[PDB]
Amino acid sequence: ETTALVCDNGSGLVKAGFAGDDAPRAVFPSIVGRPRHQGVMVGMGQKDSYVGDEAQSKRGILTLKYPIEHGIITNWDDMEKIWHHTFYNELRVAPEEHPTLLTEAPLNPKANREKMTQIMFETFNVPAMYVAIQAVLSLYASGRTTGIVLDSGDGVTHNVPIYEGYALPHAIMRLDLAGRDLTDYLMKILTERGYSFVTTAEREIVRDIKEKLCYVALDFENEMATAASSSSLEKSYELPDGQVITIGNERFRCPETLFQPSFIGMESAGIHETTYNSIMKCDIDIRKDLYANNVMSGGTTMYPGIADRMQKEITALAPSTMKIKIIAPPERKYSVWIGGSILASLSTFQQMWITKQEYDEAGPSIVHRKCF
Amino acid sequence: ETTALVCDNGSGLVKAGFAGDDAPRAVFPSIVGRPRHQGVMVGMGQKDSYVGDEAQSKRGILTLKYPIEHGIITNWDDMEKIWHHTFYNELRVAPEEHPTLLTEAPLNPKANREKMTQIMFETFNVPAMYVAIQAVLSLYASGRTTGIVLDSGDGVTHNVPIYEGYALPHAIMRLDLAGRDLTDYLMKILTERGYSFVTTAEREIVRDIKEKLCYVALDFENEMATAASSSSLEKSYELPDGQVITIGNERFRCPETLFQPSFIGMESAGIHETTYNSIMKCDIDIRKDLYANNVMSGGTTMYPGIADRMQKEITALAPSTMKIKIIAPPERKYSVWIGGSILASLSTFQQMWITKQEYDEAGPSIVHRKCF
Amino acid sequence: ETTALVCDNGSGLVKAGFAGDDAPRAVFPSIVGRPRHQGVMVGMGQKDSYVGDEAQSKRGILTLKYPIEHGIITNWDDMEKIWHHTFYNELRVAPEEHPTLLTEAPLNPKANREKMTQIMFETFNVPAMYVAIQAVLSLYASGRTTGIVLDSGDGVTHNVPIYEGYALPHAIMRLDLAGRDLTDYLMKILTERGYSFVTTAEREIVRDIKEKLCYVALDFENEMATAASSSSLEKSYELPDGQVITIGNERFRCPETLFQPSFIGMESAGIHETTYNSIMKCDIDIRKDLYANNVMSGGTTMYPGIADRMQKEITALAPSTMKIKIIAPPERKYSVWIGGSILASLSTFQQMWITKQEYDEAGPSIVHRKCF
Ligand SMILES: Nc1ncnc2c1ncn2[C@@H]1O[C@H](COP(=O)(O)OP(=O)(O)O)[C@@H](O)[C@H]1O
Ligand SMILES: Nc1ncnc2c1ncn2[C@@H]1O[C@H](COP(=O)(O)OP(=O)(O)O)[C@@H](O)[C@H]1O
Ligand SMILES: Nc1ncnc2c1ncn2[C@@H]1O[C@H](COP(=O)(O)OP(=O)(O)O)[C@@H](O)[C@H]1O
Ligand SMILES: [Mg+2]
Ligand SMILES: [Mg+2]
Ligand SMILES: [Mg+2]
Repeated sequence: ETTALVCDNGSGLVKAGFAGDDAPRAVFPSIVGRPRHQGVMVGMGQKDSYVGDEAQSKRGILTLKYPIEHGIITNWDDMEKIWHHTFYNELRVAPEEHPTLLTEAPLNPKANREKMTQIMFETFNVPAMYVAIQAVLSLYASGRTTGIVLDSGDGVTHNVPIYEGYALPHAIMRLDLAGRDLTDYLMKILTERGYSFVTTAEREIVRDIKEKLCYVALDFENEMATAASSSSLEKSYELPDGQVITIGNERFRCPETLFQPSFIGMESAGIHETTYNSIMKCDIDIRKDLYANNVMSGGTTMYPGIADRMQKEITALAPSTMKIKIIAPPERKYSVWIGGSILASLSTFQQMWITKQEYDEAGPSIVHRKCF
Repeated sequence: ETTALVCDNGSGLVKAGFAGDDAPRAVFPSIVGRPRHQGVMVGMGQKDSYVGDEAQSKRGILTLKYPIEHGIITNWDDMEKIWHHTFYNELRVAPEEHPTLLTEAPLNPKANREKMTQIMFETFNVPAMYVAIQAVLSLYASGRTTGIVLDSGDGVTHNVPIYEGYALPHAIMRLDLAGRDLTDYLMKILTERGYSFVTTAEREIVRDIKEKLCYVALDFENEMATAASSSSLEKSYELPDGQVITIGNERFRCPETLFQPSFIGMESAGIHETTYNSIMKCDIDIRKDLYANNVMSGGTTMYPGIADRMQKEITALAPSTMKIKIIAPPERKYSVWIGGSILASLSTFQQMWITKQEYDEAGPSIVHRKCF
Repeated sequence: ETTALVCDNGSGLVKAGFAGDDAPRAVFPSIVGRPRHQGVMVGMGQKDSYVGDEAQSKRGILTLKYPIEHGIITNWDDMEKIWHHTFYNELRVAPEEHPTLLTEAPLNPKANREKMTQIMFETFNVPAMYVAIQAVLSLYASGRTTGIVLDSGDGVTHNVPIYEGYALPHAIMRLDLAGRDLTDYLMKILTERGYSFVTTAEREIVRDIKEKLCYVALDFENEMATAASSSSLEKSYELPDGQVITIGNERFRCPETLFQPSFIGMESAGIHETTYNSIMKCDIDIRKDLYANNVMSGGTTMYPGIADRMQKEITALAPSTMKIKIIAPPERKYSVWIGGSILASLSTFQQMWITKQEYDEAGPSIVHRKCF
């Protein structure tokens, strides 16, 4: 095929474009927004739903919903709006002409992948499609055939060990804590300095505070003490409406939830201990090359100082007789998409698409025998 | 010592008294009022501020300011008048002798608790003090150690899940909608029957209408349809000056803003979905016992029919396989003060006070290590 | 003496009682749990650690730890709590007074048996004690002196060939796969139907889903084809909180990990191949009588159909010329404790105890010369 789509149908943000390009043609919020107020002006574009950057622009009059929660599509009537928008509004393709790579977290419900397959063949009529694991696509962007990938988006953090191009599915870890839970935790702790952000539209203002100002502190208890001898670690943000909020230790106490999940009251290992536990579930001879090829992917891996702390923490867990290396590239915000754009372009991948002809003789249950 | 004080300095109404008493010694509006008109009579007790029942009595010539908004003290020089009035006028104590239990809503600004601590030790010179969460105190009055507490006052509604004595602070919810927002909404919908209530003194008249006549409809659309075949659900109230107002569906459409916050334009879950979401944020093993111990507290829970509406709605959200029970005691107007009167009286609590000697070696920051 | 104790301190279930009783006096989870949330109800039985049925009862607010992993005591400070609980809280004996039969898996670390001896003689001051192999104790409960015991608990599966009362230790097999690995795989594969169990208390919900509903298929690929023409093999289970989960092929696909360990990603023989390998490591004359006397033991041997799958699988490996019989008593859940109660009650065993004198002249190293 000349061109195929790769759609990274992520939680919170969707990345889309053509296989063989080096970056997404489109990136926009994975949001559908609906009016919450009385419409009074006739003779106007009174539209019953907005999606992506349209919903983000009009958000003061909208309730904003994400159809994807924790990497699982929880609203299919609105996920069809996000895929319709993706194909017809800023890729501006005919889906009937282009096969599509699609993207999923490990350990998802099987019904998610089946219903994602059924919609692509029966609503969008694609020639062929395939659903790929986000952490396998991250090694394609990095150019590896071995590494443990820590992929962390808006809804899920997951670890996938790979060695010599074989995955270890018994050692895959999933953690329902990534960018949305950090945004919600920042809304919670910003209340303690006096700022109430409570609506779905204000949740997007706090996501921008988090992205602009938050960081991961190399030693948290020393940083907490450094912020008690105050004013040096503080920054300020200017809200829509032009009011300013000053922000202090909540600037690094927020991303620490990744390393201390008990801040959001959940009982789990932190992301450093989840990467270590996943390496220690692997066969002993591969562990040396996994510690040396520790790949980071996805937007929740974009905090300043997170790779320095991930190296510090895996180095304290692992035996000191060997070298941990953290491979967090500057474009890792898109490595799942870039690696899907590599996979969908390979000549040896063109045999692996599920085709329309192969779906309509096997039903949506085809997707489990033909995809990892 | 034989007595501590306990003060529930809530929005709208202060409750004050001695630890181990059965009910508050003093209960009065959390109001300061100042003359809005020209004094002309020389040779009189002409006075620059009135507080509590003196403000409420003289209100026809006053502008009334509540110094607490949404559970946050917004006017500290008037809050010092309210604590001065509390201690010296109708408790008629000397704060220098009595340690005082104070009370706060969850998810408050930290500056509120610090400045309240500072006033208690540096302005009122108390021997010791503590700040307790209003919903944690409500279980002591109820005699539970497990339950989800809906507390709803004049300024704030909040849900605190507790199991076997442990709070789950991830599952705590705060909603900035309670009895003041329902008074302001009743003022607004009374305009549509042709009564204009607009001054701060008239807000008290509409608060008295809300207290005497309003109730929660068990099924709102059936009660709207009932009141449209009118005159059966209508009641009358006699204003000061003796003019009678007749009031109809606005009588139950006011309390319905607790279940439908969109009536006052705010995008949030009603008190039933806020309680159910707080139970569902808790660990799966405790939910069965939170549903059976759903405790209601504060004056905004005093409406006729709210326990029945709230049981009906949590029963519709919960799985049909188990028994929701709602514990709305008749003294729940005071269950925060009654609970604080138990707590301050316990022998095993006497280690927990912040003492003056421990404050003046740690500053007002002490209240974040000794209090929840 | 009148009575010894016998304590089968297994992984995740501790069985305890007196020699000559017909069944364990006490059975409880081999668990210690500590609070993970914040204590707010002052003046109550708040406590820093719960053990056994207290921990299993309060588990919604606790993180639950097992101090035995794969038959090895990994946390001695919490194993001392379990032995203290066993003796004082529901045997309610004086350990100073009764000699104790303890129990162990074969091919354990020698430090496990030494430290277990040292704790018994110095923390619990016992008169005398012994450590017996769980599989040898399973033959006493069966009335045999020859058989091969397949014992499978929570932590470890092991085969021990015995002929005319002599063990063949070169033919002993150990397999660090049993009931916990099956629970942890059921948590993994329930995720693919959309139920996410992840906390240490949700591991106890998935353990009951496994115990109530899981079973062993006689022909796995035929049962998989039977569950694909669905609904006949599905069952439903009600969780705490009253939600119901339906479960289908994951019902028999969980126990198949015993026959296909590659499901949990480990390279090993199944329990049938391990039993056949253990028989084939024995001398050629004894094999006829081992095939006729396969003894099932421990709780992971309790699935419906496991004895029929096991007899079908050993019959396919063994020569067709001779009788495979598998002996699977309904009391096999306790046969290690039952046969420990027999051993501890024999008049000929009363000279085989390690005594306090014989320990305190030889150190904890005494246990290697006097036990198996
Ligand atoms: N510079 C940044 N710092 C912190 N967080 C970021 C940054 N950029 C993006 N994010 C967060 O990454 C999350 C989603 O990124 P992405 O990797 O696209 O996830 P998904 O694949 O689920 O769409 C968002 O919640 C966003 O807040
Ligand atoms: N019988 C009643 N019916 C309806 N509302 C009431 C009743 N009694 C009191 N209220 C309302 O309760 C609110 C405050 O009660 P309270 O629980 O003391 O709150 P706070 O703790 O904020 O002072 C007031 O706004 C008042 O209007
Ligand atoms: N009826 C049953 N079906 C399946 N598994 C069971 C059943 N009863 C108990 N088990 C499992 O047996 C395991 C432990 O049993 P037990 O033989 O006491 O082991 P241990 O000796 O290690 O305590 C537990 O993991 C439990 O889940
Ligand atoms: Mg992603
Ligand atoms: Mg109150
Ligand atoms: Mg056992």
